[PDB]
Amino acid sequence: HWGYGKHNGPEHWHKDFPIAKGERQSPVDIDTHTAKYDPSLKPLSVSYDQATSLRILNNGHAFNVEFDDSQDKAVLKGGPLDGTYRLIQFHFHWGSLDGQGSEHTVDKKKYAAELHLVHWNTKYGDFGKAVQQPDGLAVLGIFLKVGSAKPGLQKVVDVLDSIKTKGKSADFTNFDPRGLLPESLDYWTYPGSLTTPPLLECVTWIVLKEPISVSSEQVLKFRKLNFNGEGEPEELMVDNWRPAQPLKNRQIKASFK
Ligand SMILES: [Zn+2]
Repeated sequence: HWGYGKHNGPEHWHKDFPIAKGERQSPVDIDTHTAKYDPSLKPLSVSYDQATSLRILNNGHAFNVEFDDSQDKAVLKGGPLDGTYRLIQFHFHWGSLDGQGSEHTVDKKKYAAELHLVHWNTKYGDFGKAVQQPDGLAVLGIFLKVGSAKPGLQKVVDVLDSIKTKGKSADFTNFDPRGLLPESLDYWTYPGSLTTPPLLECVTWIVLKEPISVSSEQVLKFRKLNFNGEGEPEELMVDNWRPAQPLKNRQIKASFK
């Protein structure tokens, strides 16, 4: 099955998921000089004060912090979006080295990691229905660079020892995702896809201009996770990123000049 290795990595995904070669695949390189400022874009509305985190799970490809999405508790609105998108989970993609790890790139520059806060359009009733719709998901993408520690990330880092291997989960209540946000909510936006199989073309991507900084110790702890299950041969969970895909007939819009 699919993964990030030599024999099952992103270049192989199209054999099981032909949409991998589709018209609105993600991630992409954000060429900052050719992105178009759109003054009709609204400021993002990130309403996370009532967020209810539940658990953290190693799914064999990343780790997901999952939220109660049965009510409008943590929602994303505004920006390019119509309607209300509920936060369901966040996860990261990261590298084996500080110079790689992000999925989106900025003028071909790769960041050490990329955070994806995944939201679904409440008009579709549940996440499973939303992924079947062209406007079903909104993913807020935030780049991570290595520098000073991010205090709001530390509670995530400290639980990773409990979910080292695929299939492990741990309780993870009362986590506040506002501690993962940069100061500015300036963003680029474009229509795209899930970056992992099934690669469905259901995502309005909103990628923040301002990265967050995390410490070397914080990212090193990401790199100690395992793709494998307990008792299977150990393979470090690193480089779980898909490279940039062709932009094709899309224009990236910017909320800022
Ligand atoms: Zn992702």
